[PDB]
Amino acid sequence: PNFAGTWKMRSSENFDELLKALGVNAMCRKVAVAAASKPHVEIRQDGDQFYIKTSTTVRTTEINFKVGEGFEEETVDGRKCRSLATWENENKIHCTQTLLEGDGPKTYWTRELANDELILTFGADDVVCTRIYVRE
Amino acid sequence: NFAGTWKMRSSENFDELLKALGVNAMCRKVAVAAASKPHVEIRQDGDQFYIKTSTTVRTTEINFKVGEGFEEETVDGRKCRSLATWENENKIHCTQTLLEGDGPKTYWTRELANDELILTFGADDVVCTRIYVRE
Ligand SMILES: CC1(C)CCC(C)(C)c2nc(C#Cc3ccc(C(=O)O)cc3)cnc21
Repeated sequence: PNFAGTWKMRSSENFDELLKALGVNAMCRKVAVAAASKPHVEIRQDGDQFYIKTSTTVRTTEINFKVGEGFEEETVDGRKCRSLATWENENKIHCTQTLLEGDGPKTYWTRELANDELILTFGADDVVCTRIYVRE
Repeated sequence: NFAGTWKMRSSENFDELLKALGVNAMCRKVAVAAASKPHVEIRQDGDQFYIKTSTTVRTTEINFKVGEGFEEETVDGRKCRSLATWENENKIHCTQTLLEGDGPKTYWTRELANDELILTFGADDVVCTRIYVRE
């Protein structure tokens, strides 16, 4: 059971389309595609408490949060937001994001276990990027 | 003479410079990595310069004569008019003037020192330094 373990991305869908929906410029988008191709995720779960390490070739980001408690993070394009995760059900976290400064697209992420795969989705207005992870 | 083939030996404050230029975190991470291993070809004939800079998925070919305006982009890709002048016999200073919008004052310099090529970028108070050696 559980979200915890080491994950390798098996597939990604609609990354470029999501970034365009976020108002990321063409040059950054074009380049950013290659670099994000093969991320490794380490997740620690203790009930509603999470530590998530996301490693690329270029960078590691580490965040902690609790399901049920407001916290702070960045959007996929690195803009500051307040976040709130709840369990949609036993195997799925939905996390709403609200920008701290100004206006921009409505963003969210979700994480889901299905068939012992981790399905990460990012939303930006009507667009949805889907990243599918398997245990390594 | 600046002419020849150059590889980067070291880079300092690139991330800090991009932050000064209002580049957000994801694009910063990307830009630094992509710029991590540039290959530079310079041809120099007196005041006339060609600078070819090759990164992962970008080549810029920059032509200018010392004393005449030319078009280029800022390090973060905003439209500018540029002007190169000799600060001294081994240093080009290049003033940049933004065409579209308002933003930080930007410049670059290139300098020969102990047969190394030293590229400097400014964005208001921040300074990025990249050091090239002949490859
Ligand atoms: C607009 C944004 C964020 C996104 C697009 C890319 C192309 C990733 C980008 N690249 C740079 C750079 C550079 C650079 C500096 C110096 C040298 C050198 O001559 O050593 C080469 C490349 C900046 N910003 C971006």
